[PDB]
Amino acid sequence: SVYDAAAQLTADVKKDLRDSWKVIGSDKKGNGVALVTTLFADNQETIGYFKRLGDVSQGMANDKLRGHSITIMYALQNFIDQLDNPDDLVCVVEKFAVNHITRKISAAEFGKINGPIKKVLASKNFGDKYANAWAKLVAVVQAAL
Amino acid sequence: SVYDAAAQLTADVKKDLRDSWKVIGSDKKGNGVALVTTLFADNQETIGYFKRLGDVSQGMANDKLRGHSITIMYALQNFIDQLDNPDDLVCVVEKFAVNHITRKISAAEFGKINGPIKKVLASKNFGDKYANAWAKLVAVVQAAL
Ligand code: HEM
Ligand code: HEM
Repeated sequence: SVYDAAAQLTADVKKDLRDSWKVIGSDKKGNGVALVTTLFADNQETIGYFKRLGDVSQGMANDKLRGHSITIMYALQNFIDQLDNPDDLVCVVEKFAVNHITRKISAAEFGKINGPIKKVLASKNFGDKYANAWAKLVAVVQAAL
Repeated sequence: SVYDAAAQLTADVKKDLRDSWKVIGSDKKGNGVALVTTLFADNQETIGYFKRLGDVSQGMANDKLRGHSITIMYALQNFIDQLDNPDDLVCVVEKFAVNHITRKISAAEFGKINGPIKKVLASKNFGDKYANAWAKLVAVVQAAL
């Protein structure tokens, strides 16, 4: 299932993922917070899963939110690093899904992260071509949920 | 407290962490699996916390074990990347501790990783000076548990 989704990660898709990550991943705190705060702004209902973070309206200034935002970027770093080995990509993706499954986050719910990613990419001038590539990586994770 | 523990990361300690991570972090899969397999070998009592992983003695061949091993290395990468800013290091450590606190992992239990780290460093010709530097970073996490 996850292997089949990983199959959509073609040579060109992986190339665009790596090229865009070279920029997005160069500021994990800034872009990580941008992703998270954008998710909450565009889909307020997702805040229901983050009661532990406290006052999320504080954004970057909220230590817990900042800690979470920086940390999510290392999961993405992990994924990008394993792109050339399907066997490793699949095992770290299934490992990553464990806690999200326990939190009862469905594939559909997880997919809401696509909008924020598209917006963050656009802020760095990466068009639809790149957004589509990232949607395919997100789809690999969705296959594990 | 974690804030006092973070202040123990002096200039030279941070430098030694970076110099050793440059090598250790070069092969996250290899060193990650080595680190975890060594933990189970020197402290069989910790295996109980990893029932989900299955037969841990299979090592690299165990997909779940390999997935976990690679993933733990990105947490260390996160810590090293935050050494420049104490405020960020602290919020990232507290974030990291959440799930370990839920699993009932004590500071004493977590500290068992020092042995494996010392042995992996030694395998790459990094002596006691580096093992002690890493023990200080581990102490920051211990203060949060
Ligand atoms: C590209 C997207 C995402 C990445 C890379 C990501 C990454 C992570 C990472 C690494 C953690 C810490 C480890 C863990 O507890 O599993 C985490 C925690 C969590 N994630 Fe995900 N996640 C993403 C999207 C989502 C979405 C869309 C939701 C919910 C709608 C979600 C909800 C959570 C929650 C509630 C936690 C715990 C937060 C806390 O209490 O600190 N994640 N995620
Ligand atoms: C260098 C030290 C360590 C690092 C960097 C590390 C890193 C991580 C990371 C990143 C995760 C995945 C996210 C999460 O679920 O929290 C995790 C999971 C876990 N950790 Fe830690 N950890 C370390 C040591 C330990 C130790 C010493 C124990 C137990 C004695 C422990 C027990 C666990 C368990 C049981 C899981 C879940 C495994 C699974 O079911 O996949 N960790 N750890």
